[PDB]
Amino acid sequence: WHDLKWPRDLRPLAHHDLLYMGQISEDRGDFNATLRNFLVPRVVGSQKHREVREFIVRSLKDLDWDVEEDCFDGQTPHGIKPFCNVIATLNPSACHRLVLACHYDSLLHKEGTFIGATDSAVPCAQLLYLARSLNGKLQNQKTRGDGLTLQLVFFDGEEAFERWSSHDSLYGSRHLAQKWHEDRTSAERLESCLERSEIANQIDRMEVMVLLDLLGAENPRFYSYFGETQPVYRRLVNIESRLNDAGLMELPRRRRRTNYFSNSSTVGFIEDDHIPFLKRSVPIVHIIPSPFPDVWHTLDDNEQNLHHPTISNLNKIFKAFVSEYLQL
Ligand SMILES: [Zn+2]
Ligand SMILES: [Zn+2]
Ligand SMILES: [Zn+2]
Ligand SMILES: [Zn+2]
Ligand SMILES: [Zn+2]
Repeated sequence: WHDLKWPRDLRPLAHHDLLYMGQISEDRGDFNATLRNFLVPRVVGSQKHREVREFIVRSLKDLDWDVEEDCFDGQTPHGIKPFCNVIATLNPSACHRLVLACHYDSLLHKEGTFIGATDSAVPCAQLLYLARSLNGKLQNQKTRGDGLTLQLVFFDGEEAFERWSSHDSLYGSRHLAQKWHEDRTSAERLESCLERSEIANQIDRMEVMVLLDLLGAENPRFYSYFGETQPVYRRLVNIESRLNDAGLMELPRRRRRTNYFSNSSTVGFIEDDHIPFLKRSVPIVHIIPSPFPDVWHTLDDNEQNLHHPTISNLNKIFKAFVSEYLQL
């Protein structure tokens, strides 16, 4: 009951695949094409928000993923609002899901039009970019019958309408967590669960949720925010280290290394889309910088303040991480 091992043995990415995940050569224009669709105000209930959702759904339906639009109405300080989570699953029958998540709504800012380029246009784009860039390998992985799949969740209504409170925020995530907790299931209904796993409902199928937010500014610092997922987090540290050793990271000068993923833990908690899951025992890795970028919730969280080299470096880490976890 001390030092419980991660339930899935984590096999290090082959040098071959590392070197391959780590050259985002000319991908580059493809990522930016994706991102431009998100660099618009995406306020809840707005037309542009509707359109971003349609772009997400279609991008993933086109890659033959199972896509569910989980729409519902909820009460806010601004009245009743329609919300719509997007849940995409590569192989719906697989018992276990590696879940990558972000929110696609943008903050309603008092002072003017807010783009939320790091929050979370970039993360949204990174999830679609991972799905597209790894499609070939994911489609092959899907037919192994090994009981693991990739699942992407684009939450709606993360942002508070007024002052952040338990009542005013995380509308999409609170809704989804409860729903999946109440929707009962078991191993016998599913494809190839791990041997002595305890599945009683849909939320138990989330093996780990990796939540991305506030990405795209220069030089983020990440820490392990949860002891529970330290074995998963350590894989990001190791991947980043291997990418630097292979000289595959974009840096301003030679003889520099990236050090985004600190090999320490931090004493800090961040009120976010992972919480209602945390209460239901879903292990969480929160990929969010500490401290937040300086542009956080300002009108300067915009396209021009994004840092291309950092974004391409993060993309390499994430592609390598998904490849290693799913053994692509
Ligand atoms: Zn003890
Ligand atoms: Zn629902
Ligand atoms: Zn925000
Ligand atoms: Zn956010
Ligand atoms: Zn957090």
